[PDB]
Amino acid sequence: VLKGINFDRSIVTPENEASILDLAMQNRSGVLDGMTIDILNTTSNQLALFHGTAVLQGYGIEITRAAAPDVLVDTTGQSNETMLLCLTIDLNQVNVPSGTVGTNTYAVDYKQIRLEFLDVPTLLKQYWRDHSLHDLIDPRRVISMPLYWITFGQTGTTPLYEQIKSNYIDGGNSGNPAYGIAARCENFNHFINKVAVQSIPINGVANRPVSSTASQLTNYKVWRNPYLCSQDPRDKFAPDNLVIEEDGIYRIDISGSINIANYTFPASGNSWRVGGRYFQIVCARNSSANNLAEFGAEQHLPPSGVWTRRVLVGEYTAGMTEQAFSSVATISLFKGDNFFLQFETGTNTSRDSAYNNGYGTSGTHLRNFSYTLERVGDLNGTAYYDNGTF
Amino acid sequence: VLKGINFDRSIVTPENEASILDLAMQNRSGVLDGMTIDILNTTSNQLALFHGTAVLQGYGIEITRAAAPDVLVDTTGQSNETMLLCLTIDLNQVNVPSGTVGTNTYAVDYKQIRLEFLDVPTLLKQYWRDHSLHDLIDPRRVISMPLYWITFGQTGTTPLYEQIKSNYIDGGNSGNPAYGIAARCENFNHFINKVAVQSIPINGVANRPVSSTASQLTNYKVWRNPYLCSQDPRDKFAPDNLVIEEDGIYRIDISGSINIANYTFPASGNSWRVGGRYFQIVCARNSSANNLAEFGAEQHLPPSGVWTRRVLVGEYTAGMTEQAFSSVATISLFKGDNFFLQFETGTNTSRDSAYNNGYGTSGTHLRNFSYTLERVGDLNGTAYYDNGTF
Amino acid sequence: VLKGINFDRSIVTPENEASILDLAMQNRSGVLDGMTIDILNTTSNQLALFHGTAVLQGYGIEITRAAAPDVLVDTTGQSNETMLLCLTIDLNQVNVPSGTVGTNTYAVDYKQIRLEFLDVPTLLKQYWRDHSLHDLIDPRRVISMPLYWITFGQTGTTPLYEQIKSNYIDGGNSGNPAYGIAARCENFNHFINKVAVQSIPINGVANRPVSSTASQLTNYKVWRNPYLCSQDPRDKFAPDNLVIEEDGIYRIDISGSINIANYTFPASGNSWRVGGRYFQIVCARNSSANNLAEFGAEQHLPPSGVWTRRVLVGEYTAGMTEQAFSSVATISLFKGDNFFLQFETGTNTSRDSAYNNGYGTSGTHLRNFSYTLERVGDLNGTAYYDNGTF
Ligand SMILES: O=P(O)(O)O[C@H]1O[C@H](CO)[C@@H](O)[C@H](O)[C@H]1O
Ligand SMILES: O=P(O)(O)O[C@H]1O[C@H](CO)[C@@H](O)[C@H](O)[C@H]1O
Ligand SMILES: O=P(O)(O)O[C@H]1O[C@H](CO)[C@@H](O)[C@H](O)[C@H]1O
Repeated sequence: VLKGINFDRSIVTPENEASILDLAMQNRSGVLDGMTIDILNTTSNQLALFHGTAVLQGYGIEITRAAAPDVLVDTTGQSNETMLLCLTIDLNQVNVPSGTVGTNTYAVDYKQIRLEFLDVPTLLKQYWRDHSLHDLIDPRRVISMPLYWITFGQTGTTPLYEQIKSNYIDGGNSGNPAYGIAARCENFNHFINKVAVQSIPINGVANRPVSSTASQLTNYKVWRNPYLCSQDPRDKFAPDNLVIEEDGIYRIDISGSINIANYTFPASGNSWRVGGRYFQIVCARNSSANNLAEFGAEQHLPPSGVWTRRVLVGEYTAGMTEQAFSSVATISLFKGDNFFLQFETGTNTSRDSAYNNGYGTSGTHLRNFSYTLERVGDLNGTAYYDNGTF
Repeated sequence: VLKGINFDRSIVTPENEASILDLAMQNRSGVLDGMTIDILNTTSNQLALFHGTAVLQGYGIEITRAAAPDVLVDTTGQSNETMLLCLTIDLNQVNVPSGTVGTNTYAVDYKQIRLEFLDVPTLLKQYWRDHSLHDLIDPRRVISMPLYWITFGQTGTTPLYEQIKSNYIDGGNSGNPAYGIAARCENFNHFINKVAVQSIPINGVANRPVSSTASQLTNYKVWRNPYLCSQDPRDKFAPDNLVIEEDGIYRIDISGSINIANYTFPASGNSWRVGGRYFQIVCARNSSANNLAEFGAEQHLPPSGVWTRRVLVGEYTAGMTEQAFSSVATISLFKGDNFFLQFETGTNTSRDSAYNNGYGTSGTHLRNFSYTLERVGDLNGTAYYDNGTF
Repeated sequence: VLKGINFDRSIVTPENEASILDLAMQNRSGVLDGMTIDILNTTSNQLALFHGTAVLQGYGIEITRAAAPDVLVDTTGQSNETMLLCLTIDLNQVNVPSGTVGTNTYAVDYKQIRLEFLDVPTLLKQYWRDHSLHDLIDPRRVISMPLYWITFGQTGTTPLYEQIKSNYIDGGNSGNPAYGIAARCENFNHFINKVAVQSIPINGVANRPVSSTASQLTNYKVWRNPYLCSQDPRDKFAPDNLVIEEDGIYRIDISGSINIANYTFPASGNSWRVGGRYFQIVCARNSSANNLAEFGAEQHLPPSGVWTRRVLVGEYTAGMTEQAFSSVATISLFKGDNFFLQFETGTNTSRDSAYNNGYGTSGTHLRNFSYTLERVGDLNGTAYYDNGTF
C-alpha cells in the first residue's frame, strides 16, 4: 500500500525527522560547532572535549556545557597506538528515560550515542561517508564519524592529537555543506621548464621568476576544502597533485597569461610573418594508485571509458610578449583520483616550442595564473554512467 | 493578528511540516528512490511498481516492500490509449485510521494518496509544476506527479512504458534538486559551413573534420538534466536546439578554438600586414513556437523587451592557424524557449570571412569546443521583470 | 553527557524545530510572501500591512487574512521622525493560550511577536544579520527584522514609506537564499578615457560611443540582489562602485573585447612588426570608508594581509582592430567593502598605450562588456583567516 509520512493521521517518528534533517544537511554529517579537544582537562587516563553540536545522518548530537570538563573519554588501556576518536550512533542500544514530563524531571541516558576509540579498519567499516543507517541495500545499525587522530605513547603520558577537519563543518561551506569550492588560489607566476609535458603546481609553491637569470620556489596563498580534496600525501606529487575525496561533477576555472612566449621571428625567408608555436593547457585525472583518499580508504571506481585528459586551452603563440587565456569546464572526478594541470608544447625552440632559451624573467613563464575547483553536481544513481565518463 | 507557527505554545500541524520539507526540497517534487515499473508482476489487468519514496509538495509518500508485487494498479477498462501513470494527493478524501497506539495496532488507509491513469489534459490541470496545494492565489486540493507514459494496446495485452525522468530525482541533482547543471558536453570538433549564420550542434552530433577533404557526422558525449532541458522534439532542430523546461537565470560557459582561421595574407599592397576577419559566437533564445515543453505544456511568456541574441565572443582572426576563446554569461530563459548557439561571420573568403575555401581538416573549423549550461537563479516574483529581460 | 535531539526517547521542542527551519533557510531571515504596506487602510493614527509569511531565525511568523485590514500598527505619538517598521521576536514575553484542543477553541496570543517602530541604532543592536537568539557566545532574547523605512510628517498626516528589499525573499534567490547572483548586467560599450587608471562603470550607465566624434552616457540593463550588494550611496562613486552587504567568497566573471585597440604600426624601422601595448583589467576592493553598508552598519574588518587589487586580464594588444577577453576568479569580500573594476594602460599613445587619440566610435573602447558577481562561499569560523585574505 501507499503510506503517508507527513499526513493528518500520520505519526511523525524519530527516524522520519532525522531523514528530514539529513536532507536539509545535503546528506553530509559533521560537527556544526565546538567538539574540539580540551588539553587542559586531558590526563593520561582521560581525554577531554569541549561542548558542541553535531549531526550524524540526521541525528542531532550535543555535548552539554556545565560549571568544564564538558565531557571525558576513558583512555585507560590505550598505549603505543594511533587510534581514531569517534562519535558513534548504535541503534542496537536502548536509550533509558527517567523521571516525568509533568514534574520537571525527564532525563534520558542516550546509550545509542558513544565517544570511543576505533582503529582505522573498524572506523572504515562503519564510516558515515561509506555506510548508512538509512541505506536502501545495506542498512546499518551502527555508524561513526571520526573527530581526531589520537596517538597514545607509553603508560603515564598525555597523547598527541590531529583534528579530522573533513568531519567539521567549520566555515566556507555553511548553506551548501556537500558542495561549494574544493580548491582555489591567488594569482602566481611560474617558470615553464624546457620539457614537452609538465604539471603546473597548484598546491601553494611556484617556481617564481625573480631575476633575468633565476627563478625560486615561492609560496602563494591557496585554500583547500578537506571534505572535497587534499594535497597528495606522496612527496614526489605533493606540489602538483590533488587527491579528490568526494565523487562528483566538478567545475575547473583557469586564467593567466603566457609571458615571454616564443615565436618564429618575421624574416625575409618566411615573407615577414610570425611563426606561431602550439601549446595547450590540459586538466587531468589519474586513478592508477589506490588508497590516496583520507584513512587510505578504497577509491571509487570510475565507469568504463572515463576521460583522463581534457584540453582547456589549445592555441598558437601570436607574436606578442604576453597573451592571456581563460577556460571553464565541468569534469567528472572520483574519490581517490589524482587531479592536476599540465602545460604541453614542442621541444625545438627554433621550430615548434612555445618556450624560449631564457631563464628567470627572460624565460617563457606563466604569469598571473590562478584557478578555482568547485563541486557542482553528484554522481549518484544513473548519473554515474550518463555523466561520469567525461 | 500575528500568529506563531514554530513557537512554545504552537501546535505543529501536518500542513506545517510538509511546507518545511517542501522548502528543504527547493520546492521540487519527485521520486527520491525506487517506484520504477515491475514488468515481471505486470499483466493485462494489472500494472506493478517497485517499492520507493517520493515527496509531493512536502508530503512524503512511500510504497512499502513485502514478501513483491510491492503495489498493483488496476488497468481494466484501459485499451488503445496512451495514458500517464500518476501519483496523486487528493486532500478532499479522508484518511481512515484503525487500531490503537497503546496496543501495537495503529494503521491508516491513506485515501488522500492514489496511483492512477490520467490523460495529458487532466494531468496538466493538476500538475505540481504548474499548480500547488500551498498556492497563495489559486490553492488546490488535488495535485499529481507523472511517473510513466503508459501505452495500452488491445484487450488482453501488457502495455508499453516510458519513464518520466524529469519527475525522478535519480542523481546529479541531490542537494540542489531545483538547480545545478542543465546540459554539458565533452570537447568536440565541428566544421564551419560556408554561410553567414549557422548553429553550433550542442545535442551530441558534430560534423567532425576527418580528412583533408571530408567531415563526417560523429557522436560526442553529452548530458542533459530532463527537469531543466531537453533535445528539441522536431527533427529539423534536434541537432542544435534545446528546449528549456524551467524558468530561471542560467549560466552559459563556452570554450574552444577556431582552427584554420582565415585572414588576408600580408602582402606588399597592404604594407605586409594581417587582415583580420570578424566573427562572433552568440547564444540565442526563441519562443515563437509554443508547446515545445514536456507534455506539450503551455510556454511561460517572457517579459516585454526580453533579449533574443547575445554576443559571447566578438573579435577578428589574428593571423594564427589556431586562436582560443572563452566566455561566461548569465542569461534569462523561460519554460518552452528554444536555446541554441550560433557562429556568425562574413561570406566573402577574400575580404571579410573568418572561414577559408577548404574542406575537412583543411577547412576552418571549431576545435576542442565544449559548453556547460547551468540554472543559477529563479524568476519568481519581482525578478521576472527586473532580471527576466536579459 | 551526550544528549540526543532527534532520538526515539527525545522530546522535540520549539527551539529545536526553529533551529532546523533556520538551517533549511541557509541561516537567512526574511519575508517569504506578502507583508507589504496597505496604503488604502493607512491613516494618520494607523499603519496597515497585507497578510503574509516570514521566517525569523527559524521561527515562522504569519499575518492572517480576514473579511482587510489584515493587521494595524499604532502610529500615535510618531511625528517628524524617520523610523524603521520592524517585526520582532521577544522571548522574554509569554504567549497566552486559551480554550482547548478537544473542543475546537484553542487560540494563542503571541506576545513574543511584535510589529513596532524602532530608530536605526535600536534596530542595529537587535538586527538578525548581526545578532542571534541561537548565538553561541552572545545569545539574545530579542531579535528584529526591518521591513520598511517609515517617514512620519506633522501630526494629522499619512507617512512616506520605502521597502527594505534586503529583508524580503521576493525572487531570484528561492532555493539558495543566502547565495546566488549578487550583480549582473547585459552587454554594453564604454569609451576608454585617456588616463592611466579608470574604473569600468558597472552600475547601469556607460559612456557609449555613438558617432565618430562622440560618446554619450547611456543606460544598460543591470540587476542587483539587495541582500548581497548595493550601488554606492555617494554620488562621486555611484556609477562605478558596489557596496558589499554580506561577507563571503565571491565569483567574478568578466568578458568583452577591446575595440580600436592601439599598437605600434609595422614600419621598416621596427622590422615590419606590430608593437603591442600592455593593458590590464583588474577587480578591486577598498574598505577605507566605514558605514557604507545598509543602515550605515559597522563594516566587517578583513583579516591581516587581505588583497586589494587582482589582475583578471593582463596582456598586450595584438595588432587587430578588436581582441576578445574573458576571466573568472573567486575573491574574498567583506560587509562594507567597496567593489569595482579598473582598466589600466600606459599614457603615451605613440609608445606604451592600448588607447589611441580618437573619440567616440574612432576611439579605443570596451565593446560587448558584461559581468556577473555571485556569492559562492562563506567566511564563517576558520575560513575567515584561511580563505579571507584573497
Ligand atoms: O605516470 P604513472 O607513474 O603511472 O603515475 C604516477 O603519476 C600520476 C600522474 O601524476 C599520478 O596520478 C599517479 O598516482 C602516479 O602513480
Ligand atoms: O526562424 P523561424 O522559422 O521563425 O523559427 C524556427 O527557428 C528557430 C531558431 O532555431 C526556432 O527556435 C523556432 O522554434 C523555429 O520555429
Ligand atoms: O582613493 P581614496 O580617496 O582613499 O578612496 C576613495 O576611492 C575608493 C576607490 O573608489 C573608494 O572605495 C573609497 O570609499 C573612497 O574613499
